[PDB]
Amino acid sequence: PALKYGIVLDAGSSHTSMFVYKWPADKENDTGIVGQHSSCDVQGGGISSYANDPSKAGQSLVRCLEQALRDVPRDRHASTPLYLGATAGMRLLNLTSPEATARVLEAVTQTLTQYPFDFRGARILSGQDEGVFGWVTANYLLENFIKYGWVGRWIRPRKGTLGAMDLGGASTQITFETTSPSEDPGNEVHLRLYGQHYRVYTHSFLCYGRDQILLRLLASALQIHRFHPCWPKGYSTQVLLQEVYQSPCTMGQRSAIVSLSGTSNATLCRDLVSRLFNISSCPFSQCSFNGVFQPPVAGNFIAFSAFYYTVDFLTTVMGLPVGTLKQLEEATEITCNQTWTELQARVPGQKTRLADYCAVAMFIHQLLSRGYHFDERSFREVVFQKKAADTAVGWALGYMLNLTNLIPADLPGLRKGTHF
Ligand SMILES: O=c1ccn([C@@H]2O[C@H](COP(=O)(O)OP(=O)(O)NP(=O)(O)O)[C@@H](O)[C@H]2O)c(=O)[nH]1
Ligand SMILES: [Ca+2]
Repeated sequence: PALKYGIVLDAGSSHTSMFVYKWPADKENDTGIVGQHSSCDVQGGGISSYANDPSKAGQSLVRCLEQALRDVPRDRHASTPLYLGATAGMRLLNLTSPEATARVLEAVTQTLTQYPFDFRGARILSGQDEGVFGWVTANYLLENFIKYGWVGRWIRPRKGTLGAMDLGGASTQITFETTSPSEDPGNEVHLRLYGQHYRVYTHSFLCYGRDQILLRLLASALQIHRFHPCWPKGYSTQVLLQEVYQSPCTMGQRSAIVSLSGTSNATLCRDLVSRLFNISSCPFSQCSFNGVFQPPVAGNFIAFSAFYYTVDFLTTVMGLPVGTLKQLEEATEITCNQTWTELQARVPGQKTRLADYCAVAMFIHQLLSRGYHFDERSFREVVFQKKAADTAVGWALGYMLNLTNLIPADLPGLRKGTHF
């Protein structure tokens, strides 16, 4: 049972993770065959957080790369491909300073080239890449690309695919198979996988990741209220204004330090979040928001990353159902109305992120209902999960599959034309 391995470093805005994948040498073009073998969480921030100290970006990777030498057998190092892909942290740094961006990419490249893996490059993914590759990960792992049935009796229509919603720290993606006509080339994706054509919609909303949304709501609370209606009553902190306004995401919203306190006001919080979504103009037949084309959502979806972490909080810590859009809205209201002592009574251990759940839950409720136009019928088809077949869901597996060429466009010998 001879195995091959492959490695991806996912260099997100808030963290870097390393995934090591393994697969049998001679079944390697089978769908769903590649699985996660191990992973590692790099300590500290994302590589973009070393914008002004680029050499620390390369050093941040060492510990996880030392784990990869132990995870992958030594005789396979030389032939195990290694990739780094970076997402919206580096896309935002690139708007601010393409030179500092280059110096960070150079430092991670220098570090990664000292290791004995087959290093295939450090790249910034486009928004489209990031959305499509997570869609391919989820569907590959759940075996949605198998042609179901047998000769003389193929299931029709073919097996549906799972849409993907990824809430990262600095951008959010929505990607799904659609029968609707394309109206914007930047959203239009055509894939050829195991002999089949998939027509796909994708969009990445830069600045609509969790950390950037929190920063925009804070900038907005500062300007409109001088209290934060999404923060819990009893919670307060010293806000450093230069950190609030240095993001490309908040420059458009412009004393070194101001005290700001929560007020547990679910209604004002909802009003605050609503201003994130411009619904006033659409140059297409229909839009999601901000003038962006989007056909009707359809089919099942998996919502992972911060959709999952936030729903996990509402169900596991607050003990509240989130099965319907109306329950998610009630759960957000109850969470937002909690005072800071009440929220802390529920969380015996570390309290990081605790003051932010109200704002994040509220954004997610609005994003799904107002931004993407899910309703009770389509929302019922959404599941919140972060893992499929023992593999973390994300873009890293899909990316690895594509660059290593492990998903054939067509089946061998076209399977004798038996799927025509
Ligand atoms: O366990 C966790 C880990 C991360 N998070 C937060 O979820 C958000 C999304 O995390 P992520 O690792 O999917 O984002 P990312 O760093 O890959 N950011 P991007 O994908 O480059 O935009 C972040 O704000 C992170 O702080 C949790 O809430 N709980
Ligand atoms: Ca990410």
